[PDB]
Amino acid sequence: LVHVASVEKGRSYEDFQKVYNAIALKLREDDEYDNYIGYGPVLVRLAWHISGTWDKHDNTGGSYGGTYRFKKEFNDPSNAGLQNGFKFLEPIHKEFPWISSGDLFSLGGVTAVQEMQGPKIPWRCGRVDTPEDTTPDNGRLPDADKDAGYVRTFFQRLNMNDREVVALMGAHALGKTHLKNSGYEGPGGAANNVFTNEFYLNLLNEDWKLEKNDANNEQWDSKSGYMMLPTDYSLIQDPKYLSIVKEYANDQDKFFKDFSKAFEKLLENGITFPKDAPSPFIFKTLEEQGL
Ligand code: HEM
Ligand SMILES: CN1C=C(N)C=CC1
Repeated sequence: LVHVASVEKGRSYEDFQKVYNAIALKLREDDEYDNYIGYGPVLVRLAWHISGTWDKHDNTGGSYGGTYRFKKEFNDPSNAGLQNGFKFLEPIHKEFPWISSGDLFSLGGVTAVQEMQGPKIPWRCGRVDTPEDTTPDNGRLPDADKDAGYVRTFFQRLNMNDREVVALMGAHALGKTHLKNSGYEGPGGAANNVFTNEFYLNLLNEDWKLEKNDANNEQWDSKSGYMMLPTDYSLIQDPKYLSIVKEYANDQDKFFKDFSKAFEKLLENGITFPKDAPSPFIFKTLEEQGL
């Protein structure tokens, strides 16, 4: 199965910058969502979950086909709460009907990271909607109750190595867990709608206590009112992961650079870009455009 990127007919960088700008203006407007967090975090999670169904062994899933629009994937228990991000993007798709679903969902995540003062994430267009029968079955996204070995095995299905895993997990500074979505509750830190290396700092510097939550699941809780999933905490239990967590806690710039590469890789897994496709786009923030 090969998925060749095909540029939306006649569209260039400026067209996609307009879609980025619409997303970013709506992010700015809808600032009350989820007790004033805004939609940035859920859009990052959306872009990851539409990408994270990929299987390197047969090229099923991944961001290319935009299959999250189909009920089987939209209703995956692993995706509970992402309907909020889908609803946010609907008026954007209405304004730009020519964009593919996979391009829109992935661009949502890129826009969110940059508008939250994160690193620039290069982004490529050309994902093409595929039919309902190409929707991956549920069960391809990761469980949170597991250990470092599980995390490493899981991410190898996505061709991600240790550094890429640790860098991607830093997105868990953003937003929060919600008991009714996932059976976990709480934020990972204080700055949860600005992109920083706080996840790593908190892992290393907080006084964590293993507790059961109100859904009877184990999570690690700090006196500051932060939480970590067992899979997050595993990054300081595994010696290889711990070394990288320390690196990113010490150097936010290095974290930014590694996250940008890993996040682009995640969103492009499964896609063959023809050698004459456009170079990756780097979108200007609203601030950079005076908008
Ligand atoms: C071992 C891998 C991972 C596991 C087990 C995991 C698990 C979870 C869980 C259980 C939630 C809470 C969902 C809810 O209650 O609303 C969550 C939220 C989140 N996840 Fe992850 N995650 C993983 C990796 C990632 C990656 C790779 C990214 C993106 C780079 C990411 C980005 C986020 C974001 C931004 C949120 C907050 C969403 C919001 O505030 O609505 N996660 N994750
Ligand atoms: C520590 N974590 C924080 C989030 N916001 C989501 C998942 C885990």
